[PDB]
Amino acid sequence: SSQIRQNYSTEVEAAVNRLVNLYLRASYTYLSLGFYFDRDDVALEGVCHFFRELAEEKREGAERLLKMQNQRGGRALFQDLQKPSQDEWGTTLDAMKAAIVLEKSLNQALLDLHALGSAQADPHLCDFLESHFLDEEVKLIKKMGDHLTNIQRLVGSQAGLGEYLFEHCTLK
Amino acid sequence: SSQIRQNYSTEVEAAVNRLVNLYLRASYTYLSLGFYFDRDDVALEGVCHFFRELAEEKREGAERLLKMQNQRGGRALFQDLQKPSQDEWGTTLDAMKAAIVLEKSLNQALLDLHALGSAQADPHLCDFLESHFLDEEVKLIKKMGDHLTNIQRLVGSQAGLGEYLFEHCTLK
Amino acid sequence: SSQIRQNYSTEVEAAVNRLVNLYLRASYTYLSLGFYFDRDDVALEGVCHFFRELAEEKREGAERLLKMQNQRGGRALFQDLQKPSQDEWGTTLDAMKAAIVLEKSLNQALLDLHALGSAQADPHLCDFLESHFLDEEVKLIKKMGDHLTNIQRLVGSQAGLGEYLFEHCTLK
Amino acid sequence: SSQIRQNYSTEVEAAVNRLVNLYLRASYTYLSLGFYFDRDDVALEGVCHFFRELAEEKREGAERLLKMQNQRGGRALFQDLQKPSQDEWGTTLDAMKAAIVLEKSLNQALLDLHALGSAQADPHLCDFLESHFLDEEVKLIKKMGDHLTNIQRLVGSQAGLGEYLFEHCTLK
Amino acid sequence: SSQIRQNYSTEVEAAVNRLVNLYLRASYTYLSLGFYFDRDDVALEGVCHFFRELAEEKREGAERLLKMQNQRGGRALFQDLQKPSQDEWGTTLDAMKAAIVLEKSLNQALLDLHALGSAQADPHLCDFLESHFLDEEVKLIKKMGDHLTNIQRLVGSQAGLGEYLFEHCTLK
Amino acid sequence: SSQIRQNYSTEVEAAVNRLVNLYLRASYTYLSLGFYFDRDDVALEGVCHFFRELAEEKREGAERLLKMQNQRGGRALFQDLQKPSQDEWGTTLDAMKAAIVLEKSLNQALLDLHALGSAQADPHLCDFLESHFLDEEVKLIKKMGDHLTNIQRLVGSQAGLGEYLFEHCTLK
Ligand SMILES: [Au+]
Ligand SMILES: [Au+]
Ligand SMILES: [Au+]
Ligand SMILES: [Au+]
Ligand SMILES: [Au+]
Ligand SMILES: [Au+]
Ligand SMILES: [Au+]
Ligand SMILES: [Au+]
Ligand SMILES: [Au+]
Ligand SMILES: [Au+]
Ligand SMILES: [Au+]
Ligand SMILES: [Au+]
Repeated sequence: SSQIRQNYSTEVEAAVNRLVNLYLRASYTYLSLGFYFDRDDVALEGVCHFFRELAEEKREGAERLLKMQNQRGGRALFQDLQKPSQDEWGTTLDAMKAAIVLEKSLNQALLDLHALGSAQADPHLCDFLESHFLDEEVKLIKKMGDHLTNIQRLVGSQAGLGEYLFEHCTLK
Repeated sequence: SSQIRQNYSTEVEAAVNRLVNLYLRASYTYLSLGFYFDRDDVALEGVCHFFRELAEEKREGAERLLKMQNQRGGRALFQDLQKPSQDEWGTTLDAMKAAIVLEKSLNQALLDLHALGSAQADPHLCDFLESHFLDEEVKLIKKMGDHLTNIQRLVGSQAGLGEYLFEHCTLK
Repeated sequence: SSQIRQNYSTEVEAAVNRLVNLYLRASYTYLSLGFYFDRDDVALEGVCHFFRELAEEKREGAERLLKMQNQRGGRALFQDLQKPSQDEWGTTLDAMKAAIVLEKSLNQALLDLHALGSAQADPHLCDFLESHFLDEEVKLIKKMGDHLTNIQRLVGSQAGLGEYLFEHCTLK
Repeated sequence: SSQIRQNYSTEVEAAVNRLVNLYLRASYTYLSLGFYFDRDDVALEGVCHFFRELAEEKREGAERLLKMQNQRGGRALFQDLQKPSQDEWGTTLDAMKAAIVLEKSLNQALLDLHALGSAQADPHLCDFLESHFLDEEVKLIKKMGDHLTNIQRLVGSQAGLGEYLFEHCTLK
Repeated sequence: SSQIRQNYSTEVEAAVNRLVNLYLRASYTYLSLGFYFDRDDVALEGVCHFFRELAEEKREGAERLLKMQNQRGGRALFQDLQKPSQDEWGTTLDAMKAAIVLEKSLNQALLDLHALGSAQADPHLCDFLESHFLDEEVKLIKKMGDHLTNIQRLVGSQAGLGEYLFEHCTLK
Repeated sequence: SSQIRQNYSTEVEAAVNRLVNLYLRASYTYLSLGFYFDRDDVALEGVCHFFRELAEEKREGAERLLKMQNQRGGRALFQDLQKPSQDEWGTTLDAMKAAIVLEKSLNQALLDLHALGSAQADPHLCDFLESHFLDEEVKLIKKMGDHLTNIQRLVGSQAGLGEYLFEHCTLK
């Protein structure tokens, strides 16, 4: 029986705890992605850094959700964090494809929780997601889509490689 | 068949991966401890901060182990991260008692892995633990022991409270 | 047969060497006091620091006496330094009571050596003690007396605790 | 009959002198590698610089061993420095493969001397190697392994070239 | 029954307390050496300063051992500090010879305690000695050996004096 | 068949490679000289530094010759570096006498290679030696000659010692 809780449904409280788990799982996935690219037999430092930075972003997302949970008088509950879906992550392309799948899953969970807060007439929750998460996900998915296009361009062809280099070295 | 691996036994490689899991589990435990103390019905911000800072230290420990794993040509393998042993953590005293138990478990795992690296004649591993982990654990356990003593002093008695305050307010 | 010695009696020379021993013994006592309060099961850092600072002051006193011994053409002679009277020092109150006893012993030895230098018509020695030691001891004994009063106030009672806090937190 | 020598076996003294020779030989090898890449018909300035910097590192390693030899009261003895194994060093790939072989040889000699100092109960020697040499070798071998992977990627294929460029030009 | 003590044998605890006594005794010896050289009939200020600086180093060594004792949950125990072996210390040469004997005794006690911590599988203790004491002793013994050589050179002969002066006044 | 080589005889190319060997051998000799003077039973730090600085100068000379070899389109070839002529180097005087012998040998090799480049009508080589090596050797041999004179003065006599000191301490 919380002294602060107001207009905060048990349904949202539970879904927030699930979303925390999903974000921490995503962080874990990215930690694994990051260290795979740091292997001596893989050795793509920029790819390693890109994923390790995402591990930190997803951890921060979970912590913001947990802070919000307490701000509303809900109770943080933590579950098993499942290990990432793969032990080795293939090429940059394979990894960036797995990343964009992961981000779309998070984005859909965000959208689901928003629809829940809408249905529960919880405008604080709706604003919280909109202001801290929904655009962050859109921007990130756009960037990953950009990357997948450039990765494919570069691995694909003479014409692709040349277009990339002209953009990178002349239009710089 | 790694191009860099030299004097790095499969036994150590595996134990390093287990130790990563233990550190990440400890980080998770501390995240849970931290957010428990941020609850409105608990509200000890300094205790929250103490534990959240430890969550970050234990995460950093795991990342240093993972970096080292790749430096030696071993292969990082990640497992399920089990949820913390409790959902609610009681008083500051209960929490600090659970923390020192956790730290002793980590310290013993460190000591076990050191004895393994000794037995495997792996001086790089031995030096790595000594230089980055063994003293950090001793210092932290000493600080927690200090804390448990002061917590007990303060909750215990008139005489205890007064000794604490004289130290804190006059000998300042 | 010293080329510099003038108006410096063998009685004073010997008493200076004894006083050096007493100061070094006091330093030793305070080193022991300091480290007792740094124990994890004692853990009063401010008390530890107060005593370790006194260990250094008493060492400096001995060195000033030794410098003076050579300035007058006397010969420094060192004896066994007896271990402190206790291995464990009890409460802050017990320790501060033992400290003020120790300081009074030093102060009386100073006063005795002054009376000796008076009787020997040795105004340099008399001035040396007055200017470097006698007021230092008075100031320190006053501070310790202040402390004993506040320690007793704080451990003693509700009324005592409250008077202390008002002084410390409002009249600040 | 040295006035300083303590706990320093003739076996270690001799092995230190051998290790000095090995380091100076490695320096010589790298000098040769460096100047090969500065030839007008080779002309890879970055490769030249990479090897000349290693020549200087290996020289510094020998000088640190020689300083330590005198610190322990051993006697530096110098032998013929054999010329490098090749007069011409092939491609960047051939050269980086020869470099990592050389580094593994040094690393194994370090490990052998550590095992010797262990067997001789010479903790100063063990600490010296650990603190100045063992991690330096691990880090360097990891970097060379990284390089071999990227060299092979780049010389190998369209897909390899593109992965490298995306890492280098976009994830920059 | 200490709340922090882990992997810290009674044998090491006791030997640490003995080593503290040895360091404090060495400090005492150096205090005596220092003041002997400040006598008007000796008057070698640089020699006085060299020894008084060593008195302070050996005191600091004891305090570091005592801090470590508490960090591990051991209990500092202090004994009688025996007076130095001599009341007068002869020439610079005699004094520097007594100093290097003293340092070798400390170094051997360090090595003995290291072998003990090895036998007790106490890697924290081993690392502590290696990182704070073993190299400090080697460096100091090397410097004293250097000094003994130069002292003997200078007191010995015309040729010795001239070699010293050329080094000091021209190669400066 | 070099694309840059012009007016660069095989005779000069070979002699340059020999001169590189001689310079590196001289560097090696000086490394040995330097560390001999750092022995605790020798302990002339200024003499050690003088020789170690020369080791670095002779290494730099070899590298400048190697750079020049490639600039002209010749091919660097390295041979065995023979160990120095002595393992122990005697007094400062003995060492400075061996140094000036070594320098005269280098100077004569320089002069021989200059006469060769003259005979081959190779003005670039002639200018290179003149501008980077011939005066450096003259200046160094003059300084060593100065030193030998002062060493002999100082070890020799009362009158010699006094002349040196007046120059050093008054005319300063
Ligand atoms: Au809403
Ligand atoms: Au909405
Ligand atoms: Au080891
Ligand atoms: Au070890
Ligand atoms: Au007087
Ligand atoms: Au008086
Ligand atoms: Au060892
Ligand atoms: Au070792
Ligand atoms: Au150990
Ligand atoms: Au050890
Ligand atoms: Au010419
Ligand atoms: Au010419």
